[PDB]
Amino acid sequence: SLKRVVWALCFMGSLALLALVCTNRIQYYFLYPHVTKLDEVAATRLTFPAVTFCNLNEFRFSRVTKNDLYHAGELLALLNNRYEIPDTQTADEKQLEILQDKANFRNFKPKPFNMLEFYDRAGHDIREMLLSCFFRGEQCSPEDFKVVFTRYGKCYTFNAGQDGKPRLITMKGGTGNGLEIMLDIQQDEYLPVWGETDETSFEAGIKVQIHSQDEPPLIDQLGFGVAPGFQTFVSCQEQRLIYLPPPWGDCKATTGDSEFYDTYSITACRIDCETRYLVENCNCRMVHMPGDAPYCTPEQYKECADPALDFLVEKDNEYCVCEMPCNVTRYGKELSMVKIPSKASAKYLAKKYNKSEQYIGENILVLDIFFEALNYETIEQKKAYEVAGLLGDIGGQMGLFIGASILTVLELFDYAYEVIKHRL
Amino acid sequence: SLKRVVWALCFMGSLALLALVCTNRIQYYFLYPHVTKLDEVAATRLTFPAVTFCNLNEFRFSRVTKNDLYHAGELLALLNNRYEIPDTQTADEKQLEILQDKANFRNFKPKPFNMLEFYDRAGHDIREMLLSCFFRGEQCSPEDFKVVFTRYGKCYTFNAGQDGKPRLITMKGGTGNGLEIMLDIQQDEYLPVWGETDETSFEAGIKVQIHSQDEPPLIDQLGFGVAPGFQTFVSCQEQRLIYLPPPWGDCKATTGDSEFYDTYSITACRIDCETRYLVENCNCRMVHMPGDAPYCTPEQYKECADPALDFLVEKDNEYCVCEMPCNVTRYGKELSMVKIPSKASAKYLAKKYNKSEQYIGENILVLDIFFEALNYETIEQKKAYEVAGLLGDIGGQMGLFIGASILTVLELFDYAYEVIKHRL
Amino acid sequence: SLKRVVWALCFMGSLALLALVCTNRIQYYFLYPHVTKLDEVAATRLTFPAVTFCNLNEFRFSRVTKNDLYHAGELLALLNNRYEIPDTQTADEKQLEILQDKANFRNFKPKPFNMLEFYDRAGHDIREMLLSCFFRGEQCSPEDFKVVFTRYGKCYTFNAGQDGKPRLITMKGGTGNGLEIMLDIQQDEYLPVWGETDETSFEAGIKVQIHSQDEPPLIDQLGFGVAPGFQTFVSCQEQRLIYLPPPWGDCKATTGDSEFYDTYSITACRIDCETRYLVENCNCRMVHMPGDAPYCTPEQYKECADPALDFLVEKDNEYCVCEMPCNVTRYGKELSMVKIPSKASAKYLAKKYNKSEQYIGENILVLDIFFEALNYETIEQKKAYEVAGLLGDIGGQMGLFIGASILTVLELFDYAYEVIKHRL
Ligand SMILES: *[C@@H]1O[C@H](CO)[C@@H](O)[C@H](O)[C@H]1NC(C)=O
Ligand SMILES: *[C@@H]1O[C@H](CO)[C@@H](O)[C@H](O)[C@H]1NC(C)=O
Ligand SMILES: *[C@@H]1O[C@H](CO)[C@@H](O)[C@H](O)[C@H]1NC(C)=O
Ligand SMILES: *[C@@H]1O[C@H](CO)[C@@H](O)[C@H](O)[C@H]1NC(C)=O
Ligand SMILES: *[C@@H]1O[C@H](CO)[C@@H](O)[C@H](O)[C@H]1NC(C)=O
Ligand SMILES: *[C@@H]1O[C@H](CO)[C@@H](O)[C@H](O)[C@H]1NC(C)=O
Repeated sequence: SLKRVVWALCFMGSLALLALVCTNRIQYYFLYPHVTKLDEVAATRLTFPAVTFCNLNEFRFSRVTKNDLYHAGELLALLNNRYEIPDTQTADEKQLEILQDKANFRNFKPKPFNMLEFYDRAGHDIREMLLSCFFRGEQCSPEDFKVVFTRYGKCYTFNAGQDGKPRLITMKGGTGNGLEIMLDIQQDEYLPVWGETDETSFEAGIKVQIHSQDEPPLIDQLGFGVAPGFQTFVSCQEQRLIYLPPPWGDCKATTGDSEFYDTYSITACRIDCETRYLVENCNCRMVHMPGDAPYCTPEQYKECADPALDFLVEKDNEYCVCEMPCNVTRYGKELSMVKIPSKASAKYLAKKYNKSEQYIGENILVLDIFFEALNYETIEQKKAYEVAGLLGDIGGQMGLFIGASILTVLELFDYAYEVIKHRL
Repeated sequence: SLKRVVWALCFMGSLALLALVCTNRIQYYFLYPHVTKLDEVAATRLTFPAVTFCNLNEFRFSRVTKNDLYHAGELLALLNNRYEIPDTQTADEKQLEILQDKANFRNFKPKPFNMLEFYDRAGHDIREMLLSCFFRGEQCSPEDFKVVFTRYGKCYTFNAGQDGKPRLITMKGGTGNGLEIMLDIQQDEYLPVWGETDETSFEAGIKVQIHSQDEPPLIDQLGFGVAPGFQTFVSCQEQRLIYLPPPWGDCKATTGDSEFYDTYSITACRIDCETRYLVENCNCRMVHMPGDAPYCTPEQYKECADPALDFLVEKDNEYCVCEMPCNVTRYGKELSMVKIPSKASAKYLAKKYNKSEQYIGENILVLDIFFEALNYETIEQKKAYEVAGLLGDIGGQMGLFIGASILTVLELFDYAYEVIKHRL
Repeated sequence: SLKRVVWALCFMGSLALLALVCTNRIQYYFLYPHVTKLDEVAATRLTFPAVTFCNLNEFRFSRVTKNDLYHAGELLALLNNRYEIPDTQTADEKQLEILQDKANFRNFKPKPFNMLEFYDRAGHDIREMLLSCFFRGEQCSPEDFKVVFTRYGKCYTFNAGQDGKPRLITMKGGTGNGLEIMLDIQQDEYLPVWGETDETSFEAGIKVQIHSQDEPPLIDQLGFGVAPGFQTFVSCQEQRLIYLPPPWGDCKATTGDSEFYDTYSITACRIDCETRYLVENCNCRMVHMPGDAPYCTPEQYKECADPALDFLVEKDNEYCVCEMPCNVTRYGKELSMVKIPSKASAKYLAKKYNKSEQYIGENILVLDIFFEALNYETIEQKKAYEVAGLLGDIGGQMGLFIGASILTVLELFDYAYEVIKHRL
């Protein structure tokens, strides 16, 4: 009886250890773990990304009118609260006299107003910004950019891909085979800053955001700055990330049928959620937001929409729920600078563009964007432990400890069935 | 006999292959492999990191005295070896006459000295550096910084979290919802550099290190530079790395009860090990090192402590053994620049701060630190092959090749036990 | 009969599920998946990488001759098509009169020419560039650099490791324990740019590429720019990547016996493939390409070799097939800037180097390269699913569902063999 009892106790301990590691692997499985696969796939044809940039000015000074104050000088830091010029201590002569010429406001008939007219006309001409465009050694045109509207205002996009245009591709690396543009930020047309404000942008330069053709730009939250007086080499590395759907990951695996973007991205969910909340509140929308809804005369931006953004970012954080898409494609960047002009390259530019050497020194940048090498990194989340390997590990453990199988369990049911006649 | 012999030879080869792949998986297991899990977890509340910065000057020139030479001009590149001014060829008039006014050294009674008095008084006032502080659009105060002492000297920290203060959080991305500070590096108060030295810092600007509230700053080895004349956008990405303990990884999994830091980090182990070695050697410690031990009058820094650092970094590399902690939180950064001021924003600053336009051109920077997006990357080392999957794979292999189990092995012992009576 | 039939149907369904998940794991196996292992290994001795830099000028102006035009002014943007000066509108006086002095071309005997003589003599002296070299606080020498030839021309390399020199190592982090060099890009010696060109480099500064001693530099496609007037801190992080051979990965696992590089890299395959294609075409090679083949008088570069590069990059993309090597070692970099000189450090430099303060303001940079910390990241592709775990999972599944083994299959063959006598 004793040796059989020892055999039985070893069977009990073996079954208990089997149950322990089996629960270990089950509890491992229902965490749905996932691991990371990195890759560096070289390829010949690479889609050159969409470049987007805003000048740090919202709008030029010479292209506003007494109209454009009289509706819109309230929000845009040009009036007082009682419709007059703010404290203009130590101002330039003609700079103040043109503004005071606009600041009569006497017997003024109003004009039927929109913010989109103002951001169209008072903004920057790209034909007065784009000095020299180059792409793969071929001269590109100012009409090849695309106008968008951001929080900064009228902004531009190269290689947008929209309006049926083919996405531009590169065939070689290096700084010569990229986008090489020469821009003039036009510091003579910046806003008068004799008023005091907490958001008074003392800086000068450009803000550039690199993004795919998929997503709309989000320059306020994603872009990087580029100063004038420097050619800026921007090394780019394409990264094709693939995430996972839930339970494993967090992907909006659907097509993402948003109201205003047929394609889906993380920024599109953001901008459409904030759009939808504002159209819910103030019956009209901001200029950087799409919609069939109208825009508002600018009292309703500082009166209605801005505190809706404040309670939206503060208290209504649950009102926007955005899942990251699966096949995201980002662009790593590496910024480096060289100074421009030289002591030899100055006088040619000054003769060429009819400006002073001071103007060339403090008003021109050269944005230079190119891939470092013709390869894209691939960051995929692989499912670490599928149901098949679960069945393999459980079956291996049950093969080791008890040695039984599902056939053995079913014949155990049949052996109980032959014992079931004794109970009845 | 033949068919049974073939069955036996196939059993032998099957057992040998089983032993081969079993040794393959065992040798795989005792390497303790581990793989990488990347994640991008979005969240609403993010702890804004601790910002720390040193001006590149060690101490202002106007706040030193004939005292401060007479003890301390030896180490601090202001005396000769025989207590006189070094070679001051092509010096400014009053700049040299004030130093020579300090350089009489005639009938000088000494003064009871410390290095901490000198770095307190001769350093930079933060109230004479911090022009405008902003955080989330709310104006922060100069009293909200914290004074620390580094190798560069008196340095400052925003959002330190110490002295029971709550760690500051952000609720939105973009450059407006971050830390926006305007600083004056005060190039008029830099050191006279008419002496020659190999460590003669010809540069000018600020050095900034971003770190968690956990670790003390290590600006000499971790910080990045920021030049004046540029608003510098600093994109930040929080990364929560989780490593593994040994055998798998290299983690000090304990609480790390260091003598001078209750919390544990890699920099704390470094600074306490170097502290402990110096308190072992020179009976007193440097200013950037904590301790209950005193400091030294500056002959003992260039006489005792510096070659202890030299043999410490060179020969005593085994005297400091620092393991990286488990749940490290780093901050990826991306630097971009825009130029400041504009041609419009100059005269307002010059009127505002009572300085020349040259002063604004070459003396002011704007440090701008913000998260790119409200998400933190997660780099975890998962154990690749635990003991449970080991038992599963071994049990699966033994289920395939020989088909036996541990029950079969124990009954093989019992079958030998029934054969054990034949031997005795 | 019924209960046996139910046992048989459960055996059929169990066998079918077994076949399903078995095909799932086989199809998983022949994808050869691989996952990523990240590591951060700290170590004392780190090999300091090879630094390479080109001035953005190809060659100095004062070191060319009427010779050097008369052969070589055609390609090098100094002649017209009919051997005369291009449009020199708004030129400096002596700058144009020296060129016109070279531009007589009257009764000119030619001179036996090479491009390597011209890039040797007309380029930049490193002894007229390297103002102050420092490494680990020890002054390095201008003879410790190494001359190479790139597309930019005569370029230099620190810590090249070639000619039997030991690779330099660092023992401490921080900006003091790295390479600290002070350079003068010499904007007075840049090319006259009164001619118009699409590749007219208006910029000024230096281009620096950090690389291992293994690979030759590829500065046109890999380097980053550094402007003058800034000390540039370059944080470096060593990364030892290990890829996999095919089928798993894409590695040239062999030694890579290229014709001109005994060691193998990705850039070596590129430069030797383009070399081999050009030696196939124009019987002589460019200067940035190695070879026993000669070089060409410069009509054959703009006549033969450049369109061979054009059809090479465009149509002959299949003519170069380069696999990435296994144990690649890259160097992550992080660029930050501080301004140099100060208002105190100017006059010492101007007295020291016999130049104006304007010269110091717009002609000197300080390249500063150092490791952030004494640790290297390790990005290894581990094989995710080897043949051993395949046998374990299949054996576990066959242990679960049918419970059979390979012994059971062989005894099934023997049971068929006992049934094989009934057929014959
Ligand atoms: C989305 O991912 C699939 C592969 O899973 C690919 O076919 C498609 O091109 C991806 N889309 C984008 C925009 O990258
Ligand atoms: C050049 O600029 C000056 C002043 O800006 C102007 O008077 C002149 O007409 C301009 N000439 C050309 C050709 O643009
Ligand atoms: C340390 O890691 C644990 C999770 O393993 C977490 O609870 C804790 O907040 C972490 N500490 C820090 C400082 O990140
Ligand atoms: C402004 O600066 C000048 C010289 O620096 C000084 O004399 C004057 O008192 C200052 N005034 C104010 C209001 O700070
Ligand atoms: C190549 O990798 C092996 C380890 O697999 C190592 O011994 C060798 O040093 C590596 N070579 C280089 C140049 O990193
Ligand atoms: C300094 O430079 C001037 C002009 O460049 C020259 O005449 C003089 O000889 C130089 N002196 C020395 C000592 O280099």
